[PDB]
Amino acid sequence: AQYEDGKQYTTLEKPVAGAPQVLEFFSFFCPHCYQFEEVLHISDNVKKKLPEGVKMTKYHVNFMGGDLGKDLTQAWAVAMALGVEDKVTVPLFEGVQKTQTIRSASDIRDVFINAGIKGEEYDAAWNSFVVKSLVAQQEKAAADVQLRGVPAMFVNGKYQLNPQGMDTSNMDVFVQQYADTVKYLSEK
Repeated sequence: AQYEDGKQYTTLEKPVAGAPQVLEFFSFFCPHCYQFEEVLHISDNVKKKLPEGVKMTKYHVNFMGGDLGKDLTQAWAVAMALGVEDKVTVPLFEGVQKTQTIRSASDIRDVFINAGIKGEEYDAAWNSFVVKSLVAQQEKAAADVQLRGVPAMFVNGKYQLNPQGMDTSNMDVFVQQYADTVKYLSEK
């Protein structure tokens, strides 16, 4: 076949009912995630090839960067609640991995302020129980698939992307292969 289990994807031994349709996990400490966001724009090209009426979900994970990594998961919860994902993703990545000017929760906060989110608005969100449950949601979803690595994509809680089984000669070709694979899995 052209798409084989164990090649462009793997199948979960233990399928996860009720799972989001297209589910992406990342960490701002994760170097391939940086590449995925900044250089390849994986999330974006996938979306463009999905049937519409499809929900696309992206969660942060705790298991990289210790205490700051957990701060980052709460911040990504705030970002989703306020709907400001598209305004903070790039400066959070570059603050963590490029300029390394993110060292504390207050530094994370500064990114949101600079991006035009208001102080009271951020701090209230940060402390809200709506954000607490979105943090819960992120963790539960990672727990469900025993996630130990990122970047990671899951389709219909049953298939997991395997980018190691695609070619990396050309970056654009990689993306289309990745995105086409998700769509195949989506229709499966």
